[PDB]
Amino acid sequence: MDVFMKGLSKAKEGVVAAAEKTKQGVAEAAGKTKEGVLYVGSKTKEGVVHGVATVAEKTKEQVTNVGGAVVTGVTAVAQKTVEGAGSIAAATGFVKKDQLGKNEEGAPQEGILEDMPVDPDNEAYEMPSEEGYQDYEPEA
Amino acid sequence: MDVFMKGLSKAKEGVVAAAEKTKQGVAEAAGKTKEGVLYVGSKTKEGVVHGVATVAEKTKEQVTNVGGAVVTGVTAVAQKTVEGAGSIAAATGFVKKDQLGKNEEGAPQEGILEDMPVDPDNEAYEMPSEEGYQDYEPEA
Amino acid sequence: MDVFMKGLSKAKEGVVAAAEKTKQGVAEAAGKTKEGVLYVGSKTKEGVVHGVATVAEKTKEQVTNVGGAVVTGVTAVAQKTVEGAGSIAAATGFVKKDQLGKNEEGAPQEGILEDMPVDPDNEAYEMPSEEGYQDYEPEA
Amino acid sequence: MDVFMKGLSKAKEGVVAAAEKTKQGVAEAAGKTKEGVLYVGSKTKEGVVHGVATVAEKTKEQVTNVGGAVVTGVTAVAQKTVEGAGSIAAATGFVKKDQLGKNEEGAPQEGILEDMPVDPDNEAYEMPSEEGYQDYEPEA
Amino acid sequence: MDVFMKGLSKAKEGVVAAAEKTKQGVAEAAGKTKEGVLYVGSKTKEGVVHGVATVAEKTKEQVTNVGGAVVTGVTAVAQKTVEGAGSIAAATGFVKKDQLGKNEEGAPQEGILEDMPVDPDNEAYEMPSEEGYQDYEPEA
Amino acid sequence: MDVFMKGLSKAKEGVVAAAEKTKQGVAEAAGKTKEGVLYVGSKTKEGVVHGVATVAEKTKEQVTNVGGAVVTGVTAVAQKTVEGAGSIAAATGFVKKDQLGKNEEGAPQEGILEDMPVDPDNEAYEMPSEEGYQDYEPEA
Amino acid sequence: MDVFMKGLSKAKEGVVAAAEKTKQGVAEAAGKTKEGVLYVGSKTKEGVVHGVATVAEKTKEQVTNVGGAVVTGVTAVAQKTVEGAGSIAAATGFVKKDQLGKNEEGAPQEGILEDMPVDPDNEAYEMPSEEGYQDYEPEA
Amino acid sequence: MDVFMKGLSKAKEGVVAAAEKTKQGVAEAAGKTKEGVLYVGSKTKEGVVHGVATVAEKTKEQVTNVGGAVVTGVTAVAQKTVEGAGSIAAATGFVKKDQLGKNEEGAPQEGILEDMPVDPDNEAYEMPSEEGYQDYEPEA
Amino acid sequence: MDVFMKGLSKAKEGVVAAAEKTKQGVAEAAGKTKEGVLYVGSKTKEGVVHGVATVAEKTKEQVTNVGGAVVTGVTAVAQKTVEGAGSIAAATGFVKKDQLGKNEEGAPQEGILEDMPVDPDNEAYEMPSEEGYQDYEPEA
Amino acid sequence: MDVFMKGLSKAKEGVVAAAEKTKQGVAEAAGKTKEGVLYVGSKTKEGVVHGVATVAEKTKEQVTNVGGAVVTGVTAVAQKTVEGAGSIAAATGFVKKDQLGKNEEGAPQEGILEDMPVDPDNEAYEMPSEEGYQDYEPEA
Repeated sequence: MDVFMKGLSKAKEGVVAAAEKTKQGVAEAAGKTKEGVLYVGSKTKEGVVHGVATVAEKTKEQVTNVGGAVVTGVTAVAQKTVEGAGSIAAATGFVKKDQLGKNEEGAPQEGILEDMPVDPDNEAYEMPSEEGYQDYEPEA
Repeated sequence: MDVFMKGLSKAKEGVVAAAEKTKQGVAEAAGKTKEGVLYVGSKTKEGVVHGVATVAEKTKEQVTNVGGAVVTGVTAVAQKTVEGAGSIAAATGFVKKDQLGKNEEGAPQEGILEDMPVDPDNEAYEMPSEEGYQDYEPEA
Repeated sequence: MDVFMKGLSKAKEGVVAAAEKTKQGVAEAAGKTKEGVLYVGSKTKEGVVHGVATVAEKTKEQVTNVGGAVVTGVTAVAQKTVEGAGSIAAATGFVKKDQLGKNEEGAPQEGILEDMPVDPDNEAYEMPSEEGYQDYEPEA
Repeated sequence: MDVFMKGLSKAKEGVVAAAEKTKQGVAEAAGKTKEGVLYVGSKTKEGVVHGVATVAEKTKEQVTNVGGAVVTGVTAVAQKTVEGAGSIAAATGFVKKDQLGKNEEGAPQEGILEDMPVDPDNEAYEMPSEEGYQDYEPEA
Repeated sequence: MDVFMKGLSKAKEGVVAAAEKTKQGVAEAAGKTKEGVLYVGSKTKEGVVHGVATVAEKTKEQVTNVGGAVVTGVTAVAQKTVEGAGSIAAATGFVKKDQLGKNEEGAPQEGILEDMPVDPDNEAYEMPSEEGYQDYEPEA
Repeated sequence: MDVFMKGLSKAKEGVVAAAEKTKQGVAEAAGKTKEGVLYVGSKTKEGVVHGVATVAEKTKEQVTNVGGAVVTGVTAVAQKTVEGAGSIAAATGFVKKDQLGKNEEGAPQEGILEDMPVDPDNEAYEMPSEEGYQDYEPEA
Repeated sequence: MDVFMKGLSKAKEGVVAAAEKTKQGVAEAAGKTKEGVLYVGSKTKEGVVHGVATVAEKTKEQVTNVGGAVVTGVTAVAQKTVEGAGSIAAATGFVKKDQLGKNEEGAPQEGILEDMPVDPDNEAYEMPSEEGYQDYEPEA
Repeated sequence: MDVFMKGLSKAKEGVVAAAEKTKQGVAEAAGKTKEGVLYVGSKTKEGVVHGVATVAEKTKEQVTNVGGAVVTGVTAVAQKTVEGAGSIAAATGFVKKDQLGKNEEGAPQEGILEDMPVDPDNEAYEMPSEEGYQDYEPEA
Repeated sequence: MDVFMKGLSKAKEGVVAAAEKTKQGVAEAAGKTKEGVLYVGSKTKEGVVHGVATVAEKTKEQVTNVGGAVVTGVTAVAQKTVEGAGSIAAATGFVKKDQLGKNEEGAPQEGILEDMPVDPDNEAYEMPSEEGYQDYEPEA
Repeated sequence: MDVFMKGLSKAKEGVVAAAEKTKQGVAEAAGKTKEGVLYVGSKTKEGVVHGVATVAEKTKEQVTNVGGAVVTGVTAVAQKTVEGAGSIAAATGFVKKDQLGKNEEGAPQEGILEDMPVDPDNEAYEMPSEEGYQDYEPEA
């Protein structure tokens, strides 16, 4: 009446007969309390920095002129390992300027012109004021 | 043979009641209380920074002119490992300028490259240096 | 060999035998109360920063002129690990103007004795005939 | 003839077990109260920042001119790990200006990652003929 | 002093010839009250920031001119981990000028627009393998 | 820290207390009252920020000109973890003008028929039903 | 006067119960009153912010000009975790200018058609210009 | 209706209502009064903000010009977790200029396959199943 | 003869403080409690930096002019391993300019003809026995 | 040769099996508690730097002029191994400038003045006639 018939062959279901039992493991003391690790009075530090700066009098910074970069005071960094092409780990004042362009120079093709005489003939010289037109009872 | 008198049965008498001959396993310890780990008086720190700056008088910053970048005071950073091409971990004042535009040339070909040679017979060719030493001192 | 008569002192013990009492144990015990971990007097810190700045007098910032970037005072950062191309972990004053670009140099920069040399593309040939008049201006 | 069937066992008035036979009768100290973990006097901190700034006199900010960016005062950040291409963890004053630029359609990187490089003896193929032992040598 | 030492409250305890040889009778002690975890005097903090700024005199902000961005005062942030391409965790003053308008490209030329279906080269639904014939792309 | 007045420690074996005697150790019971967890004197904080700013004199903000963005005063944020491409956790003054990326995804597919450039009136004659009858009277 | 607990037969008893009696012999505790958890002196806070700002004199805001965005005063936020592409957790002054396209998309037009009868509207209550037929249709 | 007759020994307490009973005065020695949890001296806060601002003199807001957005005073927010693409948790002054255009929310739809006809191939098998010709009797 | 010996004729050096302890004795046991590792009084540090700078009087910075870069004060960095082409681990003041080199002409600080101050000790070219070229020509 | 290789099954004397039993620990003590490693009084440091600078009087920095780079004070770095072509591990004051000849013209000596104040329209007609056809298939 079963929907599907089944048959045994190799009988692979648990030949090892594994079970929670130790052969002749019976004893007064078995499986003692394992001890992990003990740490007493130990100091561990990884990646730590501390900087202290004290200034009483004045620095006196009148006129300062620097082309590249300038760093004053105190700088501290804590690192272990670093990797990278063209990479920088610790750098005080970093400035890069480039402008090679095409590595070529050429004179200006333009800069040319031609004669353009307006040939002035008006002696009026603008002069908006004092109009030659004399109207009746001038508002001015 | 007879002198052996069997074994563990020499008495072959005594009493069976209240014999208490068997240990009955009165004392038996199994699966003791496992002990993990113990930590007493331990300090652990990872990635920590502390900076202190004190200024009494004045700095006196009249006129300051810097092209690139300038950093003053105190800077501190805590790191362990860093990776990245062109990457920067710690940099005080970072400025990169690469202006590119306006080109006089406009011909299809930027240049003809006159540097056809790939193995110059000059410069490197010049090898006036001698591998041998000026003075001779061979050991027989 | 009477030598010395008397000298009775058998009271003094010269052997351990078994004159020692044992302490009472826990007797029968199964599945003792497992002990996890114990922590007493322990300090743990990860990623912490503390900065203190005190200024009494004045800084005196009359005229300040900077092209790139400028950072003054105190800056502190706590980090452990960082990754990323072109990435920056700690940078005081970051300014980038324009950019060159990126090229994997797909074209063959170098070649080993090419039997049939060929330009990347285009490869436009030319022949002599007439030179362009656009050049010098020899009026007389 | 036993007058008393009970056997005058009035001495006993309690029964903990019947006939004794291989009866261990444990039921003693089983499943002790497991102890989790104990914490006494422990400090734990992750991702914490504290900054203090005190200014008495005046800064005196008359005229300030900066092209890129400028950050003054105190800046502090607490981080553990960071990842991202072109990403920035801590940056004081970030400014990027691009007058001329172009994107490679955001095409994927070649990532050749060659694992089979070729670099043998590379002996010079060319072999110009030279006078001496070879051919005829009447002059020498 | 009613017995001169070894008296008063001292009489006798335990020590029996044989009477009461049986201890109590039976003990259950099953399923002891399990103990979770105990916490006494412990401090835990995750993601916390505290900033204090005090200013007495005046700053004196007459004329200020900045192209990019400027941040003054105190800024503090508490973070543990961050991830994201082009993402920023902590940045004081962020300004990006991408702008628009590309005159470099100028008028179109190699547009090669998809024309109407003509002589289809995709006979098969799946696209052809890019690999065909090559072995001079690396050449170390 | 600056070391402790306690002195330099290199051993100082921990003090161990005698077990003395065990309090009974057997209550003779089943299903003892399980003990959850005990908390006495514990501080827990997650995501907290506190900022204090005090200004006496005046700032003196006459003329201020900034192209990008400017943030003055005090800013504090408490976070643990953050993720997102192009996302920003903490940024003081964020301004982005235009973007290099483009390539519009094209106009949405809805049809220009959605417009009504002719016969604005519609469904005016249509009114077979209104899915049930209901009263209405908008405020006026 | 508050009784902490009631003692049982504290005073010495003249006689003791006879163990011979079977009634009310012994009683083992079953199902003890389980103890949940105990909390005494504990502080818990999640997502809390507190900002205090005090200003005596005046700020003096005469003329202020900012292109992007500007935030002054005090800003504080409490968060734990955040996720989202292009999302922002804390940002003081956020402004993004896309300006997709440009003004007057249509190319210059000399108004090929002076008239423009589109999107009819009531001219009632409106008379920006004289509109109608030039015909006067004289009575006679 | 208006029942008043009482049943003799007929009435009986149900097990439904009897299921629920007060937990007090229970039987002693068995089923001790379980103890829930005890809380004494505990502070709990989740999502709380408090801001205080005091101004004596005047701000002096003569002429203010801002393109993007500007926020002055004090802003505080309390949050724990936030999620959403393009979402913002805390932002002071948010302005986006993009012709009120939409960025199209939601993930992209699958590519366009066929108009309607399908040609299953991954369904090929030793005994392909025929599709019912019923097709829900489509109008077609 | 003169040989001396003890009354007991003992041929062994005297010893004190047996210490004993660590006696395994005789008893059954299986799976002893394994012992991990023990750490008592140990200091471990990796990647740590500490800098302290104290200034009483003033620096006196009147006029400062630097072309490249200048760094004053104290700089300290902690690193283990670094790798990268063109990469820099620790650099105080980094500035690179690649726009247009000037005509920095300059003559060499050394350039003389090989006069050969010392020559082989040849008797033919060296005649210490005779001073000068004077020729002997005595009248007698 | 000799039919039936089998033979010499019976030993002349004694047994072939080893007297000693393999894999001991059959009982008594087996699997002793392995001991990891013990560390008492040990100091380990990797990558650590410490610099201290104290200045009483003044430095007296009147006029300072440096072409390349200058570093004053104290600089210390801790490293183990470094690799990279053209890479620098520790360098105080690094400045590199290009050195190209040319520069024949374009000197600042020449002044540039904008001509044609009226700025007349130029020839922007960059669309010359070019050969090309929609279809190409000569029938000849």
